[PDB]
Amino acid sequence: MRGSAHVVILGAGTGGMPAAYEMKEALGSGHEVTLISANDYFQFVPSNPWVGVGWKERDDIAFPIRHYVERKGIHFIAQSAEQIDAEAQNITLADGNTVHYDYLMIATGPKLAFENVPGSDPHEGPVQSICTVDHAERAFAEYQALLREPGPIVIGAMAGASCFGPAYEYAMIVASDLKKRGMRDKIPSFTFITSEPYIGHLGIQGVGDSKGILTKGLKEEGIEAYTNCKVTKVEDNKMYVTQVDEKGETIKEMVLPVKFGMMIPAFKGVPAVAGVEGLCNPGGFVLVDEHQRSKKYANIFAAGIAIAIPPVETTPVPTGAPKTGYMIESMVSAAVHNIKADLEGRKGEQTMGTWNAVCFADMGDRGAAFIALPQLKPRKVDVFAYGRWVHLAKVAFEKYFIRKMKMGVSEPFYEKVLFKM
Amino acid sequence: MRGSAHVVILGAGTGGMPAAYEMKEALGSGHEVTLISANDYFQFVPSNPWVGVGWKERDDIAFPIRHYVERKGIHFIAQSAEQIDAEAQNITLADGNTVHYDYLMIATGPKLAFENVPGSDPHEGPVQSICTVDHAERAFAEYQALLREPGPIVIGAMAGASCFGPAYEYAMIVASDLKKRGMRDKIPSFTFITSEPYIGHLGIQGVGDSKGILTKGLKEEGIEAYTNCKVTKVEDNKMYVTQVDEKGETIKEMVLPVKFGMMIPAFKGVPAVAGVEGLCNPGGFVLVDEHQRSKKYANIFAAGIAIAIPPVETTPVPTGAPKTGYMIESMVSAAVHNIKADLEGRKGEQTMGTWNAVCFADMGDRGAAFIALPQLKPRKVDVFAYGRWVHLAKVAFEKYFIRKMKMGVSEPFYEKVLFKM
Ligand SMILES: Cc1cc2nc3c(=O)[nH]c(=O)nc-3n(C[C@H](O)[C@H](O)[C@H](O)COP(=O)(O)OP(=O)(O)OC[C@H]3O[C@@H](n4cnc5c(N)ncnc54)[C@H](O)[C@@H]3O)c2cc1C
Ligand SMILES: Cc1cc2nc3c(=O)[nH]c(=O)nc-3n(C[C@H](O)[C@H](O)[C@H](O)COP(=O)(O)OP(=O)(O)OC[C@H]3O[C@@H](n4cnc5c(N)ncnc54)[C@H](O)[C@@H]3O)c2cc1C
Ligand SMILES: CCCCCCCCCCC1=C(C)C(=O)C(OC)=C(OC)C1=O
Ligand SMILES: CCCCCCCCCCC1=C(C)C(=O)C(OC)=C(OC)C1=O
Ligand SMILES: [Au+]
Ligand SMILES: [Au+]
Ligand SMILES: [Au+]
Ligand SMILES: [Au+]
Ligand SMILES: [Au+]
Ligand SMILES: [Au+]
Ligand SMILES: [S]
Ligand SMILES: [S]
Ligand SMILES: [S]
Ligand SMILES: [S]
Ligand SMILES: [S]
Ligand SMILES: [S]
Repeated sequence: MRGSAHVVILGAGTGGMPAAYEMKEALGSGHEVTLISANDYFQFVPSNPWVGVGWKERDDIAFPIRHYVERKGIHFIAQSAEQIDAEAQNITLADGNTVHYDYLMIATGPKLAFENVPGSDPHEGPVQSICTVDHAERAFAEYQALLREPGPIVIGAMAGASCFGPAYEYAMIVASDLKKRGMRDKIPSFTFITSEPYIGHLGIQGVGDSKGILTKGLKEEGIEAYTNCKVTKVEDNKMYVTQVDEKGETIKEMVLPVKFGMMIPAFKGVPAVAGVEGLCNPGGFVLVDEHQRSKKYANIFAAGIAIAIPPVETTPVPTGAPKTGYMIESMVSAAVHNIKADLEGRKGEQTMGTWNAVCFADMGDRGAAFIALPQLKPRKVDVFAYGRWVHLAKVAFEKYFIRKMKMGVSEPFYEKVLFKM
Repeated sequence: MRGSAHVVILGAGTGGMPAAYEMKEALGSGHEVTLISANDYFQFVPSNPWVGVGWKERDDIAFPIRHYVERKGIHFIAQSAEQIDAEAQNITLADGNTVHYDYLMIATGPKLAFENVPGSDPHEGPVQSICTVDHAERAFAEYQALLREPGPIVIGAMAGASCFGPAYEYAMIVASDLKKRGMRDKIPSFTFITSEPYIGHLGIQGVGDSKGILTKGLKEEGIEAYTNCKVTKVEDNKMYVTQVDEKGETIKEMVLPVKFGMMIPAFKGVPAVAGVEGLCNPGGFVLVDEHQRSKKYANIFAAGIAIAIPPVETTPVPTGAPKTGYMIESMVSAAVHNIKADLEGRKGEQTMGTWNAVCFADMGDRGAAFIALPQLKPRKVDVFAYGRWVHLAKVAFEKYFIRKMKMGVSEPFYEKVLFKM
């Protein structure tokens, strides 16, 4: 509505939740802010690997959204968008209802593209996922089934994956949990399959000594590792893998039996968003400018995994660079600021800032973390760290993030990085 | 003078120079700001090791102070304080002149305590220093003399030292320069002597994997390393060393011939400051509070190496924790803010912030850096990094810092750490 613009935020995840609060905080009581998401609960996704091995419960890492955002004056609709007509600016929900918007802020994260690898969907074979708590709970249940009936383990990342950290994390804690159950010696073979050109490439051409450290780690745990691999199909509990060389030629094909498995899938854009004509690249990722504004529709903004970021390298086997938390927050802040500026007749000039990747993996008593920026080398910061303190930090950050998602944020997010003052 | 208070800044070094500008910027044209220092030039001290091996010239890393601060309205006096009467608030200069102050900001850095080890003064034996460009130039001249007449090399850090980084740096680049001259094989023995309880303790109980990395480094270069060592005397070109165990007992004594040497000395407070009654601890370091204000004299503030920081551990052989650049700047900012507040009838509440150490060592094509905070473990940040990018950063930072010392700072120093926005 004119003068009382209605802003809709699609997706209540790492970018979406904060976007809701920030938007409402910025616009005030004169504008309608509606948050629409497929689930009625928020989940802290960096914790999913731990759920997948049973180190955490769903209840530890998730909570119902409604109360917390409604107490802030945000309208919550727990329904997935099935369709977005950008011309009429209407969104059709799963239940057939439709919602109009004056501005749209898309934060739908990834579609897990299991279909790239026939048989790889967690519901159709032994290869599970820890990308969502629903999947991680299923991974754990299968993990227990491996405990009762031991057989070969296969963990890694598919062709086109962009989130490698968690595969390493999951492989280490599995190994770790297998020992603490005195069950490790009952595993016939524990294999790490990755699409990375080398161990610890991480989709970012490596950070610090991640190659050396992740390699050593997989050896400590007795995990055999293969790089430059694409899984072509999962079938009869066997993983068909092709391994290439620097020039894409095939150097071998393997068939790996799998009693228990977990492969990071490739990410695509969700269907409702990918389905909007001229909105997205062929991956279904929203093409936006420096200001987070759709290049096709001026009243559509995007943040998080949903946006497209051009590649800067090409690997023998296709891989993506990850989109991580601090950068997503920069995107969210910028989108909110610029939408606000639009509502006030200005060109918002705020941008995402410098590309960066930050990731924290907890392996139990200690953890690994990295910070890399910008995307291309030589970087301004290229750090890989390991220690008990990385563990303590992950723990503290999750405690913090979840609290903030309940109390609300205003909130130039990341006064966390102010533990100096 | 009443209403036109006169602020004097003693020492034009890493804290002192910025303090001068910041002070003047903060107080404005209504107050006299005078900067007093022993040298008429500013020097970027982190570059001294490179001068010491001849990779840099004095002219690359130093410049005359007067013009640059006078163009800002700051009075410059190139004379050392010989005496400070805190009662009368007068400072006596080397030439016998005296200067009155309403507020005193002490930034005199360290007295290099060669006297702790008889014979160790660079003017009385083969053991040189790279702490100042004057000394580093002398180190280099002796280095050349070693080239013409090869013999044993000894590099390290004395008992009571608090700046270890640069010893490692200097040892590596010496080794490095020896190879590039095809002269390394002409060295009979290259020994690293340190007061640290172990390699890469760095006076901070280690950071990340500094133990493993510095150890490996000294092996690559063929340098034999001894920890828990105190030098007792230098005499007849021989270094008399005592090595202790965890419990301070002696486990051996060595006599090492030295053709070329460089040991980081212990730091004490300069005489003029240490000489002020009740001002300092027995080391001659100014006892200040959280706000950088002397605990004895309310109109005396201090920043930089000049202040006392209580130890948090005790090593078999006495060692200190380093006081590094970013923390010194926090000290300076706080002192300036709180002096300003005093001039305006408020209690300044600003503090140094969290204790931290940050250090960058360039070894030529690549460098090592670390960040640790706070002082005690487990830390919130405990990182040790190595790579070409650390080199690129040191280079960029020096270029930047020196520029800022000429243009002036206002200047909530460290918008450098804003290469995100
Ligand atoms: C296992 C795991 C570990 C990770 N570890 C880290 C880490 O250590 N540090 C880091 O910085 N990053 C981490 N990431 C990367 C990144 O931070 C997360 O993936 C993050 O959650 C992405 O946030 P988002 O807002 O883009 O997407 P999401 O958090 O996935 O949120 C998208 C939301 O949109 C909803 N949605 C989707 N489709 C629709 C639809 N059609 N209609 C309505 N709602 C819809 C979903 O339900 C979801 O709530 C991790 C990623 C994963 C998977
Ligand atoms: C070789 C070397 C490498 C270092 N590397 C790093 C690094 O990588 N990163 C980092 O953060 N820190 C580094 N440091 C540590 C620290 O940052 C420096 O020592 C820094 O210069 C200390 O600043 P300051 O202001 O306390 O003392 P200084 O820079 O030493 O300045 C003190 C000033 O006071 C003057 N003065 C002394 N006595 C008198 C007197 N009686 N009257 C008048 N003037 C006087 C001196 O001439 C000098 O100008 C390094 C230290 C050294 C020695
Ligand atoms: C140079 C930039 C440093 C910023 C990061 C330091 C502290 C926060 C860690 C990053 C992080 C963010 C932002 C984050 O949003 C997130 O949740 C999705 C994490 O998972 C635990 C993160 O690790
Ligand atoms: C967590 C805090 C990080 C701050 C440091 C990042 C960039 C600057 C490096 C620190 C530094 C400072 C402050 C500094 O003042 C200085 O000169 C004495 C250095 O020597 C090169 C430094 O390396
Ligand atoms: Au995933
Ligand atoms: Au990721
Ligand atoms: Au990702
Ligand atoms: Au020194
Ligand atoms: Au130092
Ligand atoms: Au120091
Ligand atoms: S990652
Ligand atoms: S991603
Ligand atoms: S990640
Ligand atoms: S240091
Ligand atoms: S120091
Ligand atoms: S240092």
